Amino acid sequence: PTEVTLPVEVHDAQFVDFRANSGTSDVWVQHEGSSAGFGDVGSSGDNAFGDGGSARVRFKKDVFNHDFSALPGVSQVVEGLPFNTDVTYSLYYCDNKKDDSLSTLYFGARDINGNAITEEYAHVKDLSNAPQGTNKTCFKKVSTTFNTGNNGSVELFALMAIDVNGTMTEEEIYASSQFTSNELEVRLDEFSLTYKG
Repeated sequence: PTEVTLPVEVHDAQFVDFRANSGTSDVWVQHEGSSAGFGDVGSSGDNAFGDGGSARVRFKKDVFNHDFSALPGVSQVVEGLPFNTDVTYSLYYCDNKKDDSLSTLYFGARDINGNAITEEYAHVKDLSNAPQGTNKTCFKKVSTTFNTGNNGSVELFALMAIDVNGTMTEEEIYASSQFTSNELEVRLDEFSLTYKG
């Protein structure tokens, strides 16, 4: 035999339609509630490899009822994964807020009952040498590998956690340039699922 790398299709994986439709999507589920304080999800023209846009996740700098423990971002129920297979879930993650970034990417897969199959965290401080986009090089590849077991269909998520390992206060976050200037934002593009066959 010879090993090959095979895809499982993620729909609108480059946010082409998401961008064209200004955040509206029947495949991407936004985790958001901007004016209620649970973060904002929308499209950005920035992208990793020149296609579509990206999902921009932020807490708006002109909104002052944020719950910075909220986990805004996107999810998608993806079908057609092979059973009993180590699948690599990747996306490209653009955080421009440097090693001090208050954002951590929280990404993974859940099963049909909402149970975590895999959970992974990624912070830009650890991504300086990761594979990158050819267009916006801030997009860095992040990956998590998990066995599908009996889960041919999974919910992929990619959410943003603020100050996930610290105890900054709400006031300290509001006073930070990462909020007042950058809206604590990150951008997501270029989702993939691969496995070896």
